[PDB]
Amino acid sequence: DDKTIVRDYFNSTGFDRWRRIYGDGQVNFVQKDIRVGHQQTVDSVVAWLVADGNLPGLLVCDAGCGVGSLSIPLAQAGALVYGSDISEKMVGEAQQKAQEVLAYGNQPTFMTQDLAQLGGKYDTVICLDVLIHYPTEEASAMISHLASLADRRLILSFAPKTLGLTVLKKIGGLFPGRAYQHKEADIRKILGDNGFSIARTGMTSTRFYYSRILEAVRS
Amino acid sequence: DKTIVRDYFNSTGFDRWRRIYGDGQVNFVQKDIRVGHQQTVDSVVAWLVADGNLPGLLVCDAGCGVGSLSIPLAQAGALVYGSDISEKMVGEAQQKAQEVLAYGNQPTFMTQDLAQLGGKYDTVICLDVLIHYPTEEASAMISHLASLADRRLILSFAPKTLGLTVLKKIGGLFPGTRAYQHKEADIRKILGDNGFSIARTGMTSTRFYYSRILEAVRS
Ligand SMILES: Nc1ncnc2c1ncn2[C@@H]1O[C@H](CSCC[C@H](N)C(=O)O)[C@@H](O)[C@H]1O
Ligand SMILES: Nc1ncnc2c1ncn2[C@@H]1O[C@H](CSCC[C@H](N)C(=O)O)[C@@H](O)[C@H]1O
Repeated sequence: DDKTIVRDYFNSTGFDRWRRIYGDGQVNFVQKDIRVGHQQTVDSVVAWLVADGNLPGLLVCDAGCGVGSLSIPLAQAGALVYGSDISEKMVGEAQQKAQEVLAYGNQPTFMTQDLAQLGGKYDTVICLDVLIHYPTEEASAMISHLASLADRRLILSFAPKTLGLTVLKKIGGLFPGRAYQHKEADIRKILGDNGFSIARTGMTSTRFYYSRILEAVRS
Repeated sequence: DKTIVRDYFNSTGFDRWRRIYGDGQVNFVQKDIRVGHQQTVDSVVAWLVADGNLPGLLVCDAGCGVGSLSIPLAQAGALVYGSDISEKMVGEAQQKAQEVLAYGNQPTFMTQDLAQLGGKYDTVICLDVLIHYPTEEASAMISHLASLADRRLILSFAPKTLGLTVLKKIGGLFPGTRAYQHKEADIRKILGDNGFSIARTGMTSTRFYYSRILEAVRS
């Protein structure tokens, strides 16, 4: 049920709002802060993979790729990127953005797909800022499936805390009549049960954006 | 450092690299390097062409060699000022430009150490030059080039990459290349310190040629 709700959102009001944030057009201070925060997360992950030295020719799965904010710079650096997203609107935008940026050079292959139904095998599987849309119990099933696609590495980002959303939930009960945080201990446990140990980690914190980043490597 | 590099490109380096950057017959290694370098040049020309404002664009080509980049930029209408520390390279660039461009739009070539260049340009470009200098001096060079760029600084460099790692490992297995690789994190930091952020990037990878390309724009 959650999948349909998230999908419909990113195919409608969510598409327009987030394509503007992930884009380069004029935005208000709230959206700008979130753009900056998200850009930091993307940049951090690209930096990790570039630093390793083996990114050119590296098989990468970008699960829940959105408008290709991560797919595109990875491809620019020589990666072989397979991007997928549950939202056809997001996928279409990613394809158009990649064609505008990369023309006919090294570029991702994009596909509309629920990550839970994703197949194939990759050196590195990446899932950024997607898990926030699902409760912990559903996140475990998602992480476990992604881990099954990862020959060596799984990178995830999640919010340990969602202030604004938490505030909204608590305020909601105060009148007649969402987002999900994940505990790092819970995420690390799920990764461990799938045979992964934690390598590098990172953290992005701005005014309205908070993302914990974990690099997990197969033992 | 620069004296060694200048003397090389005024003697044996001139003879060898003029041939590589030319169209004549070469060995399999130099051929691969020719192809890789051509891809780098083509990618940069493609970037500037894509912007749609190349005609009349004031461009500095620092370390221009035989004008492999300067000439096609001038062909597309750019106002190109090319310079190189080697007068032999400059002389060859001028001869090549006169041969193919006649009296039409063409670069102005000058013999000069890029660290001593003056003027102000919309876009400053330095391709495949930083490989001849250690990170310390490379940093000083980047800072100087940035001071000449009103808007944009484009750099290419050999990064830490697996292809080059393999070659160095094999080399260490026998008793016994003056080519400096640079970490992308170091380059990005230097550019950031000079008030520049990264826009487009690219990566040329052949058998023996590896060139990371960064487009940096003034914030
Ligand atoms: N079950 C699922 N399978 C694949 N993608 C999903 C998904 N649930 C949500 N998504 C997608 O996850 C995206 C979150 S926005 C994050 C986009 C991208 N990872 C980035 O960081 O730039 C949305 O585009 C949404 O459509
Ligand atoms: N300090 C310096 N200032 C200006 N040019 C330099 C320099 N040190 C080396 N060079 C020049 O940098 C060139 C590197 S070969 C690269 C040439 C050109 N950028 C191209 O990609 O086609 C050589 O011609 C060499 O003479």
